[PDB]
Amino acid sequence: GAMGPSPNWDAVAQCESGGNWAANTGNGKYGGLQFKPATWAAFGGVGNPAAASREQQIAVANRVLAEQGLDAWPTCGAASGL
Repeated sequence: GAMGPSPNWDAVAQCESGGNWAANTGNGKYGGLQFKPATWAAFGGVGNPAAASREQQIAVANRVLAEQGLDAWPTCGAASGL
């Protein structure tokens, strides 16, 4: 660190998906967050993060951090920004 870099929800999508918010890789993962479908089942399991825009997803994802834990995501986590 030097000064303090601003939190980046978009960059964290390129940390968990490393490509697309839709995650068109078929890894059973949605909202560019490598977040297990069995976990998303808490919010219905529905393709909500597949249809929800980047920022719309980050909103549901922000609450889903409390649902499963911040620890569910690796070193990458826009909740802290890094």
